[PDB]
Amino acid sequence: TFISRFAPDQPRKGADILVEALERQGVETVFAYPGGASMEIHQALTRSSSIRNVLPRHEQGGVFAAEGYARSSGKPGICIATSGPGATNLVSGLADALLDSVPLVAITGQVPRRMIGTDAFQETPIVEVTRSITKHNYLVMDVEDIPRIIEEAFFLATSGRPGPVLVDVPKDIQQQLAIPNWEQAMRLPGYMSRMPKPPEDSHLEQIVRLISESKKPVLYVGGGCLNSSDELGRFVELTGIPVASTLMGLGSYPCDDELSLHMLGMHGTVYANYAVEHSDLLLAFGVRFDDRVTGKLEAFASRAKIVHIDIDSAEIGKNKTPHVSVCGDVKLALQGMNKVLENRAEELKLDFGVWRNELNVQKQKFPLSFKTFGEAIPPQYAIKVLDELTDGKAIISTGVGQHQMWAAQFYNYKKPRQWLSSGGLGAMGFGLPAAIGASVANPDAIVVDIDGDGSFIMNVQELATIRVENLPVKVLLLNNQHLGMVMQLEDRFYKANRAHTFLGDPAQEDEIFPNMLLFAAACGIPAARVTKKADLREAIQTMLDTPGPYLLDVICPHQEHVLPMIPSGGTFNDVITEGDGR
Amino acid sequence: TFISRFAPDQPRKGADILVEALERQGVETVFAYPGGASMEIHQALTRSSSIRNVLPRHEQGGVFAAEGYARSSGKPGICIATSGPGATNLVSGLADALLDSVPLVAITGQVPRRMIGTDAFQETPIVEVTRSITKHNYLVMDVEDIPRIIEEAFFLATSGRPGPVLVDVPKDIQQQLAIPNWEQAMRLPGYMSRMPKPPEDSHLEQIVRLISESKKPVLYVGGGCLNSSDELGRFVELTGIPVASTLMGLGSYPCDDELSLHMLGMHGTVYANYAVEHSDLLLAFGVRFDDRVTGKLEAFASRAKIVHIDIDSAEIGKNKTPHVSVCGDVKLALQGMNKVLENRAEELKLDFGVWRNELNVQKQKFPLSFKTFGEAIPPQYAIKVLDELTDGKAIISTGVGQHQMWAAQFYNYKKPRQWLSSGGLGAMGFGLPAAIGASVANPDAIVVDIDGDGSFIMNVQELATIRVENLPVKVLLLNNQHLGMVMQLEDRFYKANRAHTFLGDPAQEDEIFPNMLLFAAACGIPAARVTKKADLREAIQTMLDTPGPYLLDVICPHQEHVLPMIPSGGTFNDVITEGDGR
Ligand SMILES: Cc1cc2nc3c(=O)[nH]c(=O)nc-3n(C[C@H](O)[C@H](O)[C@H](O)COP(=O)(O)OP(=O)(O)OC[C@H]3O[C@@H](n4cnc5c(N)ncnc54)[C@H](O)[C@@H]3O)c2cc1C
Ligand SMILES: Cc1cc2nc3c(=O)[nH]c(=O)nc-3n(C[C@H](O)[C@H](O)[C@H](O)COP(=O)(O)OP(=O)(O)OC[C@H]3O[C@@H](n4cnc5c(N)ncnc54)[C@H](O)[C@@H]3O)c2cc1C
Ligand SMILES: CCOC(=O)c1ccccc1S(=O)(=O)NC(=O)Nc1nc(Cl)cc(OC)n1
Ligand SMILES: CCOC(=O)c1ccccc1S(=O)(=O)NC(=O)Nc1nc(Cl)cc(OC)n1
Ligand SMILES: Cc1ncc(Cn2c(C)c(CCOP(=O)(O)OP(=O)(O)O)sc2=O)c(N)n1
Ligand SMILES: Cc1ncc(Cn2c(C)c(CCOP(=O)(O)OP(=O)(O)O)sc2=O)c(N)n1
Ligand SMILES: [Mg+2]
Ligand SMILES: [Mg+2]
Ligand SMILES: [Mg+2]
Repeated sequence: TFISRFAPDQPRKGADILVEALERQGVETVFAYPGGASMEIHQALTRSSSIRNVLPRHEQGGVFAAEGYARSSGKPGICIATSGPGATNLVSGLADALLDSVPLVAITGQVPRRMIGTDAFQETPIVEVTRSITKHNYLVMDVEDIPRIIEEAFFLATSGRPGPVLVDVPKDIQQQLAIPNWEQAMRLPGYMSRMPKPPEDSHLEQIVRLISESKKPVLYVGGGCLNSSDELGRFVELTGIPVASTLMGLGSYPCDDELSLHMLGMHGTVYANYAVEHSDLLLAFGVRFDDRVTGKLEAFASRAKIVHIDIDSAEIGKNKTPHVSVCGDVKLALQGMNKVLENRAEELKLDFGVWRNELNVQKQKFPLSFKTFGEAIPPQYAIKVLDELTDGKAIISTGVGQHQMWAAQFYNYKKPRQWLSSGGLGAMGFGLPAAIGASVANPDAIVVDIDGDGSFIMNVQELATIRVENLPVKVLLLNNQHLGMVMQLEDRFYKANRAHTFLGDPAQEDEIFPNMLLFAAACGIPAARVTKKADLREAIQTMLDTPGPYLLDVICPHQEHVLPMIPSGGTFNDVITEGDGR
Repeated sequence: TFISRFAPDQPRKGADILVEALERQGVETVFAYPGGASMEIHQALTRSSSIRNVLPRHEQGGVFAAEGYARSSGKPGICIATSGPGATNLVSGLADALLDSVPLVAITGQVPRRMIGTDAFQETPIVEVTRSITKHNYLVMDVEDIPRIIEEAFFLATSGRPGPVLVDVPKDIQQQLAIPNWEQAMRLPGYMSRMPKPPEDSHLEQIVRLISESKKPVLYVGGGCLNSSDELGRFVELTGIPVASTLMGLGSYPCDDELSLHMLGMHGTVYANYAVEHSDLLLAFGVRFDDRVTGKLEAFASRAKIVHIDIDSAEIGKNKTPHVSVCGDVKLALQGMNKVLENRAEELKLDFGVWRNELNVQKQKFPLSFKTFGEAIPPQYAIKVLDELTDGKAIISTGVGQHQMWAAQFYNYKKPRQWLSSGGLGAMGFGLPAAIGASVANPDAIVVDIDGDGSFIMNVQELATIRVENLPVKVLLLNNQHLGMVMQLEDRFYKANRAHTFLGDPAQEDEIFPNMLLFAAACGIPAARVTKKADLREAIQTMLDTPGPYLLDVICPHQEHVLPMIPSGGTFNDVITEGDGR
């Protein structure tokens, strides 16, 4: 029973209705940056005793913070901006939240309704702009539609395949007085009628049946299983099938397990790709068959009966036609298939040890390797130190690049929603703000941003947010003085011809530039720079033990390459297993 | 006669065609940030000996740099980004370039054509997103369309009412081989048929006739006159009409002149608004009748015969119906009206000294004032020092806020394209990157960014660009520790209730935060912080005399208010002439 700060018959500003609409949705943290077209909302936010605002230093940081808030908690992330330039600074976060299916609700202020379409001051058609990069969006044309639109926005952003929903609110609506009707029925008939139903035992038993007829099965787990953590583990006990995870599904099934194949795909392990390439049953649970995972579709799992479970009926048969398909929640499919596998325990000769010991051969012949030159810090080793020193129980956000792949390969995430990384859109500068949101959603957790010198500087202004809000965000900066991932593609396919990939100062090429420590200093954040591999363990330990924020500039040799690598559009018979720019 | 780096019969990559297409357009500076979907363009850029790339640290900085490059030179500004997140980071710059009519050409890489529409890696429909915030955009579907599309893009971006044109180039097109045909005819029939013709003497003489019948005329000069600098001055000699300029048209007619009324509008001078409010002839040359200038349209110049000249037929009669109108280049209209005013010199009793001395009364009764408390640096005075110490011949870019208005009121720009500021979209963080572009377009000019502690930090990462590229960008930071413009609206209309407008550290509220000097230090830029008004003159002098970049942190009392102020939707009878949050 909600307790409003206003009488049920007392007229209140539309902005006070909007904030109360968030309170009734369980919202307790928003990332709002004020502006003229949204001051009424910001005023109403201060009147709320249950909603906290984390003021960012850039709206792109605000939306990415709402993402990290959402990815690390399963709750929807809420960011607020003003009209015009404030709204356009959310675009990257919206497109990023859509491609990775992150529950997000963005509220932008808008010019008064009479001004819309007149090219007014700070007036951009943010609805017309974001329609293709949002799950849905709204334009509030009357103050009485606020309670319904907010309820539809949160429902749409969190139900089914989650995504971002934008709600444009004109300024006059925020100022208008009304008595909100909190029991309007959501005008979503066509959406709920197509919401997936619990899976039929007809399909579920044919899958269990296909598991027993199979001899080389592989699990293809992705971002759809982030809530099916326990159900996936219990399903693996009853079958013993190896688990190849995607960059989004990392943590669903523990990486430190002997049945885990870690990540598959372009920069996935040689053995996980092998298991898929020579399998007869592919259990694709909560994946979207990305080109970063399949490459050439005709060659992807070209000997396997593909069983695809997905809550989005559009993704089923989108890029690869499966044998069996189940439109629905993969959580329920596992629950149903687990009951079928217990009551048929002794009836099913379930033992794939012949298949697993074939993989464990490839597992120990082509494992994740890294060279260690002299005392230069290998970035892969630095992350493996962070894994050990944090017991693998630390929330990890990343930017985009080599340091993003090494953060995925060389860290053993034990639970989902511990790994926050931009996968679909792959947006640099995601790490630092996502660490801000995750730290606010999980105040008593170790939150570490494994950023790169390129991605880190893009939203470096959010260091002020970390200090002001007093958040224990640890920044493990893998400084290679380059845009390494673009540099690696230059070494491989363009004869190492550098085309604007060096981020330091060419006048003093042997000086680390910029001095990231002074960035932390400007925002009153303790910092340190480690250079020799011997000092690396003590440095990371200091970063963890030092309370509050901390930036650790970890210098790395820039010629390192992320391995293995399947060239885009290739097959498993092209996986590059060694090589770097030396 | 262009000299290609390739034989006329030699097949070359589509990317090499794209770069050559820029070379043939006179391009010599681009702002490209590399990514996987645009590496082919970046490789072709290095092969070019005539095109320089200024690598930004954020694509939003890259597009804003292309803006400042364009606004300070009249040339088109060219920025390049990769697919997905690189393109979405250009959105604010595109919408900003559209609202201010800035000639700009943005080139974004895109996924291969066979991949478009499959939700591929780093694939966003950047064409579908930017269609409403660009003058036009393209999607290159064949390598042979490159020479034509680039020519149409530059023509559309620079002709008529200038604007931004986006060209999305898929990756396979960049790699495909072809012999470009550099003499394709542009498929723009409907555009050129409606391109305005030189103005008829029928309209021009009726305007000159209406000038002689008028007794209280006012010039309403805006961003449309940035190229009519000399023609406007010669027109003022022949009539003696006062010149009220807009935030965009600042510099067209010198602010230090006795006939100049400086800026009109919301934060425009009390006398310039008075001249418009009690005029019988309003010569609106190159303006779009913004709400930030008119407020209540019925009350705006409600006693004047409105003569509107504009190269965009849509803006004529859009918000205020004029008596006489001329669709065409205001430059030619001035040239024609100047000839009519010379051959009719003695025939026309042109003397408005009765009208001017009525304004010079209001001019000296309600001038631009500022209080000076103790030794605290008044921001208005700091800018007036920069005016004196640079002789008013320095290129000035700004962020958005109070420091933006004071940079407009208290600086006397003597030529147009000396004042770079986001007016239509009013996008914070515009100052620092625009100073980067203007410094590259005008290497031997004094370029000074008058940024605010909020706007400056949003794109603070571009300090690395300034150092690496060795640009003499001076940063005159007006640090008030607040989002002052939003703070002022809180003091006035919300009883000084702070709603997330303080940018410093609340734990140490009397400490300047962040330490902007350390931001400059991280990027190897000399810095200094002035606090007392006595030291202010020597500090600014040091900033100017010190070669290379320089950041001057100018601390100011935060309770200052920009005055005068006409409330949004009000009239001249509501102009607030004094008051601040004390
Ligand atoms: C530089 C870089 C390199 C990359 N390389 C790789 C790589 O080598 N390997 C890799 O795996 N990724 C890689 N990616 C990440 C990538 O582009 C995609 O995010 C990833 O490949 C696909 O993720 P996914 O299909 O497993 O899950 P998602 O992309 O998150 O999609 C979720 C899917 O599950 C479904 N779903 C969601 N919820 C449920 C539910 N409750 N029940 C049932 N179904 C549900 C949705 O409908 C959707 O179809 C890379 C990214 C970058 C930036
Ligand atoms: C915080 C803030 C406060 C502001 N307050 C004010 C204020 O008090 N006063 C103010 O003036 N502005 C203010 N603005 C700026 C503002 O919103 C608009 O940019 C400005 O009001 C309108 O500019 P303009 O009409 O003079 O020219 P523009 O907006 O640049 O439009 C150009 C017009 O001229 C025409 N044109 C272009 N080229 C030619 C040509 N060659 N020949 C003929 N016509 C041509 C175009 O078709 C167009 O109609 C403020 C901005 C901000 C961020
Ligand atoms: C910028 C917000 O846009 C608007 O809301 C707006 C636009 C056009 C006309 C009237 C209004 S209004 O009267 O409804 N409110 C404002 O104009 N607020 C406002 N906010 C800021 Cl930050 C600045 C400003 O003018 C300087 N004005
Ligand atoms: C990211 C660019 O997107 C593409 O160009 C792309 C997309 C899907 C399939 C194939 C390609 S491709 O073969 O034409 N080229 C690439 O995929 N290049 C690429 N660039 C980066 Cl920076 C990373 C990457 O995979 C890690 N791949
Ligand atoms: C905003 C933006 N621009 C461009 C890209 C393209 N891109 C770029 C420029 C990469 C290199 C990132 O450099 P980094 O320093 O942040 O990380 P590493 O050098 O360790 O790989 S990876 C990648 O997909 C991007 N992902 N995001
Ligand atoms: C990216 C963005 N967000 C929000 C706004 C809204 N806004 C904001 C937040 C202003 C205050 C800017 O603070 P500042 O420190 O940069 O400048 P002053 O405090 O000197 O006015 S002015 C204004 O129109 C904006 N213009 N741009
Ligand atoms: Mg930024
Ligand atoms: Mg790097
Ligand atoms: Mg400020």
